[PDB]
Amino acid sequence: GIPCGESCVWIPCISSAIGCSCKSKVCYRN
Repeated sequence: GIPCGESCVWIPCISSAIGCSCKSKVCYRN
């Protein structure tokens, strides 16, 4: 429920194993 820092407009933050969810083209966590 808190922004991670990077966006996922083009590249999703999945193949990085950061543990963030792509939402509103931006990565969020907890």
